[PDB]
Amino acid sequence: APTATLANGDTITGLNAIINEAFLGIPFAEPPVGNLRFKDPVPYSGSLDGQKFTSYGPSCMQQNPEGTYEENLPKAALDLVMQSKVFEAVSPSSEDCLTINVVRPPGTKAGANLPVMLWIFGGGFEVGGTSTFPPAQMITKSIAMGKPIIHVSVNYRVSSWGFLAGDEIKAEGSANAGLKDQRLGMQWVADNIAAFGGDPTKVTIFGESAGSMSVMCHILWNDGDNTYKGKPLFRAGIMQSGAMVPSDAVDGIYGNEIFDLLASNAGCGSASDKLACLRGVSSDTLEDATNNTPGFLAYSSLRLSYLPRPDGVNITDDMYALVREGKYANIPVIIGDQNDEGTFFGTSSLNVTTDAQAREYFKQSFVHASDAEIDTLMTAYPGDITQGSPFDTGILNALTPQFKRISAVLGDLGFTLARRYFLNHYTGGTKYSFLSKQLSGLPVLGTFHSNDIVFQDYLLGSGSLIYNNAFIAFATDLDPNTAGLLVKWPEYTSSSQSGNNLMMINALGLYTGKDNFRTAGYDALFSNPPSFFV
Ligand SMILES: *[C@@H]1O[C@H](CO)[C@@H](O[C@@H]2O[C@H](CO)[C@@H](O)[C@H](O)[C@H]2NC(C)=O)[C@H](O)[C@H]1NC(C)=O
Ligand SMILES: *[P@@](=O)(CCCCCC)O[C@H]1C[C@@H](C)CC[C@@H]1C(C)C
Ligand SMILES: *[C@@H]1O[C@H](CO)[C@@H](O)[C@H](O)[C@H]1NC(C)=O
Ligand SMILES: [Ca+2]
Ligand SMILES: [Ca+2]
Repeated sequence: APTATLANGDTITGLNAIINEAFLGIPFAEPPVGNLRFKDPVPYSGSLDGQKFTSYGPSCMQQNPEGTYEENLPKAALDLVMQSKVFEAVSPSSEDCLTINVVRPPGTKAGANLPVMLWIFGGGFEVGGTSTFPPAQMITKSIAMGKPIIHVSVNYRVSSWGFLAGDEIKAEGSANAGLKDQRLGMQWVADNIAAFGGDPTKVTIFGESAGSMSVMCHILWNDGDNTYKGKPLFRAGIMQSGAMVPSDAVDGIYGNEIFDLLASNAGCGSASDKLACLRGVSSDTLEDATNNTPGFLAYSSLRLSYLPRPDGVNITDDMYALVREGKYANIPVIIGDQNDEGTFFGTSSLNVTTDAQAREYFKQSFVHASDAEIDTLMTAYPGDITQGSPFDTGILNALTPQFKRISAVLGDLGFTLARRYFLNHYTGGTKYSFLSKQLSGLPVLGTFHSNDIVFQDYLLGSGSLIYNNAFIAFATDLDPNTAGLLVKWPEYTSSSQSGNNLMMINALGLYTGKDNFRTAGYDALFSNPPSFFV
């Protein structure tokens, strides 16, 4: 029933889900298979005329989050699960996965010109798909608010398939393939969304975790030039847990070690041209070799095997330097965090129980950090269990004498304080920041990383006021205050500003606070950002 005529004259049919109309699985690029592997996406050249788009297509190949060159139970078990016919059935994945999904309010028509919210999923740049982030909660609330929006989601390559680095990839001009996938989808939205009733000039990009860092990367792309055919690709961005990526260049030391490890694993350790050898191995072999490099939940943790890295061409430099140097798109932004962002990552090093061990783990993790810096870091984040994350839980959650400490460091460097650094240097437009404490008291994890996904897509809670309502008003009017919330969200100018600069959330509701916590950790970490790059 639902129909749309694209920018090339093709008329496609979607699905009527009663509460919304959706067009799922629209191919936006030519399948990145064979010799197209690891390469930039090629625009989809073909005809969709007469086709129905009523189901999500498969996700891109996934990597075992517990993957590693080592052997163990978590790895073995997840592999058992991931290769199961039942898993392969409920959650299909493939190298041919570059599709886009359009979901809208019922009765929407071409010319409606509704604001567009483009979702970029998070999955540690190693797993993930669009199908697991239902847009219905957001769409329904938008209608109820009288501020209807259209939800767009894009599949992008993850893990080795989307983020392979090293000397060969650099020389070839193929770095950050997964981000390029996201970029093409944006371009597809500019060219076709009007046919669906969206306004290509009212696009707000948003993601969580890896998707959020992806949003920051888009703000930094091509030194801030976000135009396509003369017009900006998006008027705003919402970053849920994640800002700049703390990483070395594509041809840096870890980018290359990982490339070589994967090559040995696929049986290309002897190839004169390892990259050409990698294009020739079957999907099985490649999936296997990849599952034998660390996953984001493995001991390596934050020191990820695959993630966005500066390439000197599309992301021209260290991401912290670009932000300092003003090389970003000038747009209004919302960027927030959950109180306890690092408790998940802290679960990866529960065999680290003494301070001597904590010092070596950090040393292993941050190869560019001097002993002085490691020592400053370990003073800024003391062993005192009352000081760590879950924050403000006293002597509880002492899985080990280092869990709370390690959880505090990782969540701050990767998200929470990284956000403050951005906020303190960004002048491209109005800023709004939030800190959630909605799940205070939840054992072991606290107000954990990802909980916002629940309250944005699955259940309603005090947080939904922000994750849905406030986010909908911002995409529509560029001011979250138009949502008519009882607590006015203050503009964030600086972390040193007087007065509350943070919207906050607790189980009962909203309130405002200050972004002045853990200042010693901020300076321990960000006085010279490159000391803690991976
Ligand atoms: C905690 O566990 C990790 C993971 O096994 C240990 O690190 C591995 O140790 C083996 C044996 O020495 C090495 O071959 C691997 O290279 C290490 N893995 C990684 C990912 O680095 C680590 O030594 C243990 N830590 C403590 C404090 O016991
Ligand atoms: P994000 O996608 C992790 C990004 C790590 C960046 C380091 C440079 O992680 C969460 C994604 C979410 C959708 C589910 C759970 C994930 C972890 C917090 C476990
Ligand atoms: C990457 O950079 C080059 C050089 O500026 C540019 O021509 C190319 O179009 C960029 N890629 C993307 C996806 O924007
Ligand atoms: Ca090499
Ligand atoms: Ca500038």
